[PDB]
Amino acid sequence: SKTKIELKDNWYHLDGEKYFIKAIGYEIGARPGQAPYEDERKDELELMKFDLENIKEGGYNTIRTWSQYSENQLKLVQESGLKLIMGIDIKPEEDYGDPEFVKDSEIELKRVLNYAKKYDCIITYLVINEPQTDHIHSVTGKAFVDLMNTLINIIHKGHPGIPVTLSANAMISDYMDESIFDVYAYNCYDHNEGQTATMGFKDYIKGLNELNGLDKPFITTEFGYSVSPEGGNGQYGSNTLKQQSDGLISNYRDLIDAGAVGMCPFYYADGWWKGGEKSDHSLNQPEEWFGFWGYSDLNDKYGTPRPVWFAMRDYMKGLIISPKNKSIHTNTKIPLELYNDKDVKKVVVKFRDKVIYSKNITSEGYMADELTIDPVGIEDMELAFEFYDSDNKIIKNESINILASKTAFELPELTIEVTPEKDLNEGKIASIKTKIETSENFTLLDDLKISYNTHLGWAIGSQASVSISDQLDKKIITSENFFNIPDNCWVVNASAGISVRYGKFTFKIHDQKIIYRGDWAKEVGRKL
Ligand SMILES: OC[C@H]1O[C@@H](O[C@@H]2[C@@H](O)[C@H](O)O[C@H](CO)[C@H]2O)[C@H](O)[C@@H](O)[C@@H]1O
Repeated sequence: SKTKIELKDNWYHLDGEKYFIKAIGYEIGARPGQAPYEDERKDELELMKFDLENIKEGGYNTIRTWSQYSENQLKLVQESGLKLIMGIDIKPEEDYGDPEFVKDSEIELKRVLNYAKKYDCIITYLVINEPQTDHIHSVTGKAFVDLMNTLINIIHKGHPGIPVTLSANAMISDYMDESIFDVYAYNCYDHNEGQTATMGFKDYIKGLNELNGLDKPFITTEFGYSVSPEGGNGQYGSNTLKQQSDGLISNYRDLIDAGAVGMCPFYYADGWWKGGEKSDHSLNQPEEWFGFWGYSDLNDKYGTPRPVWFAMRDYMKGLIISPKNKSIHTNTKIPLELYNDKDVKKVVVKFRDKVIYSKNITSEGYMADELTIDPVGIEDMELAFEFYDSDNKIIKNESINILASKTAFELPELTIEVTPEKDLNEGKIASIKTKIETSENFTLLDDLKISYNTHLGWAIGSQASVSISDQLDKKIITSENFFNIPDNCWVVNASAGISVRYGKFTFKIHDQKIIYRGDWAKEVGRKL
């Protein structure tokens, strides 16, 4: 008798009960000295026993991977208690349309499945990681889908039961249809730039989930921050340990708020190989410093935990899935949803230091109820959640800010008209006409931000800060911005957004148009 997994109301279930995937990225054979994709493959049991046990005490219930485990490695997972999201090493840079590569992939995957289908710890297969957009233009979208369909199908027959999705990047693969997959999944990174400066992290991602069709569970497959001594750009690289531990937390909430029902924070331990030399901890190589664990010197096989690890541990102990922070509620009944580890014996919610909800938790896991509020007019509220343990000692505080009311109300809204509208072949030069309907009591602030993200690699393309000082009086704020269209830009994410305040409650308002060049995206691009 083995785990049964079904997805409905957009949640993983595990033998009937909702399961919230509290995962971490993990990669064996990547200690200082090692390169995982270059070295002769070894199981590495002795270190896996150490790591898995750490990841257990670390507060997680799942591990996410990029590369397929052997049978011997699976056994150690299976035994651990931990769930697995297993990546299949399909080189992103290969010609997906090359028959030889397809055949090798079919044969490789089939060999893994032949043993992996006896390990019920596997709760998701990731079919590929970070497929790049120029690449897919070159080898054709047709090739890309046909592969995914081959691979998906093979896994369905080969390991029946188990969701298949891909680890696509939110910031370059926003345009991509994922309806062929059993789950929506994205690698999410918040560098307050391009799309994530316009919409903000929560809404950006949330809007992909909404464009996707809100018909399947949504998970994050990566998110985090590098603590390199130097190097990178903006938030990408060169964060302090404080900033890392604090962004990981600001990521979590924001992504749940976007509606994720599974989380894979990025990377247990550093990997000195990611920056060019397995034996050097390059000081200006961001990729080498993503770990929650860091190695001391070349000789260290173990590492020690950075601050982020203790913060993540503690924060995971009681998750609020609803209400979502920065949610708007035109009602007096607030859906409540928690996932609680076995240590949370009580949960209370306060508003202005008065109790409005108080449930004693009898069993762990998912748990739903309702909160009654009494909002006057339009009322921002910080709801203040408190998780208690057996001795009745608070172990987590977390606050959810809502903007609530008993009746409907207007918000200001921002919409954009983009040139060309439909087909980038229609001109060399683009425009974004932003338009902001203001609303009284709602205060716009600082700077409207514009972004014509041209998808060229990781390059986030043009951006702009437009002051609206001189238009505050007006009901309708307007702004026309131009951009050179690159010849080799295949798709673009035109967006704009501005911050908005009501009392203590701030949120961005924004719009987004994803526009293509000719019909190259006919297959791979999201429909409807
Ligand atoms: O080392 C773990 C795996 O890292 C992957 O790259 C990550 C990207 O998917 C993600 O978008 O960004 C992070 C940090 O910015 C990258 O580390 C590699 O593609 C995998 O090969 C590797 O196993």
